[PDB]
Amino acid sequence: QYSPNTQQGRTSIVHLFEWRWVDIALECERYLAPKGFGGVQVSPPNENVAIYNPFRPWWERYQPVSYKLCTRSGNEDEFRNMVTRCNNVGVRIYVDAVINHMCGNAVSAGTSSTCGSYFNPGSRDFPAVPYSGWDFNDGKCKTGSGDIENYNDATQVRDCRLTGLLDLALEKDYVRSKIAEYMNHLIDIGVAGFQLDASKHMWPGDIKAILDKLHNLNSNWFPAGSKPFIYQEVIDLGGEPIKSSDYFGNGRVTEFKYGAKLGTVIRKWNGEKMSYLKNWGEGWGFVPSDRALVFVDNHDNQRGHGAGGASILTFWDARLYKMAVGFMLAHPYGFTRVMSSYRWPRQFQNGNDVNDWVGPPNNNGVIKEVTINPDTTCGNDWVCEHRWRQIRNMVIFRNVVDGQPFTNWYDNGSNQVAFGRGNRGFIVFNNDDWSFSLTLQTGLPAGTYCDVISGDKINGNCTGIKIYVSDDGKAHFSISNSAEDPFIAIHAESKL
Ligand SMILES: *[C@@H]1O[C@H](CO)[C@@H](O)[C@H](O)[C@H]1NC(C)=O
Ligand SMILES: [Ca+2]
Repeated sequence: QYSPNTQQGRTSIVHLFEWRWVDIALECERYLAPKGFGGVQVSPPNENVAIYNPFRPWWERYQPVSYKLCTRSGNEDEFRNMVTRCNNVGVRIYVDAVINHMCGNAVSAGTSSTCGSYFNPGSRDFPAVPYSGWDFNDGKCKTGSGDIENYNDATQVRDCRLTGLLDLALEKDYVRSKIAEYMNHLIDIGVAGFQLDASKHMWPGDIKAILDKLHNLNSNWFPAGSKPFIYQEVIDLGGEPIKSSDYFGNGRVTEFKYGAKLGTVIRKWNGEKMSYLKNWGEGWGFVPSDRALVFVDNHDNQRGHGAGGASILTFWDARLYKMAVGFMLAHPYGFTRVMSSYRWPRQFQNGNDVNDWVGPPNNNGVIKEVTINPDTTCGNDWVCEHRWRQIRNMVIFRNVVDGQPFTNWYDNGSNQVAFGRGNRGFIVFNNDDWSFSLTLQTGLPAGTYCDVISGDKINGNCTGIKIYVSDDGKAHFSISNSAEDPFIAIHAESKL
């Protein structure tokens, strides 16, 4: 459960938030594979509730109605097609598994679902699964409202409804089998792993029982005995009775402290500085690197919908975001997940965005296709951060330095730091309000290297900044606090 099952050489996965299966299949062949991406995290592929008030919000996909591969992203055929095409090109697929609950208890009964399946939240009836009142822990929850009221009580956090969402009785073998049946269907189709959504709201023991019912990966693409990659979405910022270490026996865990702290440091909040990132990782109280799934932002907290708060950096903070993602991709800690979003009409009223529910670009509810512009960027409101030169090139940077140790650290006691990865890579950052100009030891072989942030290595030449490393590995770096991108990165594969 701890290995991503990515092809040797690929070290990152990208979350193609709300993308259609057909668009992802194309992206796998035309960009992800050639650019060295390891895999893709997809939005929940199972039938969810269709909400028209607000109009088709992004969170409607977190309210399951059944386990039918029928959503706004596509049907089972298109989904199968996407997994096959991506797998055939070396790009894995990871599914966001929503197994802690079903839809809201206050949702209207009827056929307002993405595939027409009938459901009755009030009577706890989900015939398409099927599930009934006996499969929920309404009689197990001990709070007066039936919802989670206090997170200081690990019990109610697991047996009660998360903001009204009907809570599945995961201790029952029947429920465990129905969920495994859904996950095994996906595994036999070709998916390499899963993201267990709302894992904090499930008992580590119940998760284990389910995982024990899962098949090995499809022997047509993976070696015999391959187990699905598992990363549990646990929001643990400390101070709670529930700890993400309690889930180590099931697989990896999402480290939400990673993005939150990285945001405050890059933003220079609370007097924090980049020079403090010297012992970044476990030294900061994070989970062990071999159990961590890291990211700068996620679909939740990028819209103030998740842990991290106002410190979280997103595509809206383009300049600082690129630097944050760059540091993450260059640093050896954990397995990295890159975010890919869409734009929405942010509208802050009282310091709050009242349009944080807006779903993906669409035409009367039908998700718009991902169009590629002549400059490789995207249109139709898709941000496509994974296509940004600075991010795409750093994804490759991580692949090239995979396995290399962290060394040659340098910092000016403020916000000007630099470090390398063995003898395969070097990166420099300038987040101070003044220019940076100094000769640093890169530990790199002599030669001329192309800066992969400002440019590219094309046809035995660089389109951006060029760095000259001497015989003793020293090189001069010059970064003005006015540069579009305040950081420079070079590696073995960007050498001329
Ligand atoms: C690099 O570009 C210049 C023209 O700008 C040209 O003289 C040179 O041959 C190019 N080098 C290679 C290896 O193509
Ligand atoms: Ca629960």
